[PDB]
Amino acid sequence: DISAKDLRNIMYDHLPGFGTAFHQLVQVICKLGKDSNSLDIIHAEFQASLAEGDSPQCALIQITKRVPIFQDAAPPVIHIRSRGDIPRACQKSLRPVPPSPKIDRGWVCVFQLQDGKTLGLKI
Ligand SMILES: Cc1ccc(N2C(=O)C(O)=C(C(=O)c3ccccc3)[C@@H]2c2cc(Br)cs2)cc1C(=O)O
Repeated sequence: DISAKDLRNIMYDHLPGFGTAFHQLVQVICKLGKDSNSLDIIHAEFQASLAEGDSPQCALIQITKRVPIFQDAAPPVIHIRSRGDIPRACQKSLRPVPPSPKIDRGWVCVFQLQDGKTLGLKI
């Protein structure tokens, strides 16, 4: 049975660069997937999408649209100390949080900084 660490590694092995917004999306898909016992269907959708010729980036997005735990779901909140805890390759993807962010519309997560600042990571 696939673990969350295993799934993260499989997905990472298909992504170019490191610490990009897509890497963070893998983290969120894996966390939310573990918590909803859905790692197997997520892995299956990921592989099916690649097998059809989709880019791995499109495969990750398709998961947010096809797997029901992500459908019309709010992005998870992740508490951090400062913007420095976010990878360099994510920095330009950080945005002010809109009123009703949804994962399946590209809002991967919401970082909540110690001093109260809040930033959404957008794909
Ligand atoms: C199954 C799983 C997947 C990923 C993680 N994460 C980590 O251990 C971790 O460090 C995660 C991050 O994405 C992260 C990114 C930047 C700064 C801090 C955390 C990341 C998180 C995803 C979400 Br949604 C909340 S934390 C944790 C778990 C877990 O079981 O604790």
